[PDB]
Amino acid sequence: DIPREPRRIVIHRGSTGLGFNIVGGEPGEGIFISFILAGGPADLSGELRKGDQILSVNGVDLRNASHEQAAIALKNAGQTVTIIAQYKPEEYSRFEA
Repeated sequence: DIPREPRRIVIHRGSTGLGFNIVGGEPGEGIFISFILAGGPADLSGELRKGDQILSVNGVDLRNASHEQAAIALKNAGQTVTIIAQYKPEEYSRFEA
């Protein structure tokens, strides 16, 4: 199974951006991966999972980021991005209808 400790992942921005969607809310609710595009930069890696919490991007802490703050940071992270992710499906589940 997938590790539950934080994991360092590197994504190369492409035509589809980073190739995943995030869900979140107000600061403190957390930033979670809600969708990964097949064949996109985040699938290619085989490392990221729906339900991963994004703890940081290129050293920018996103633990208490709002959805809007995380979206900005991800878009301004550049062409190559270091994501530190931690698999948290139980916390992610509350966002998924």
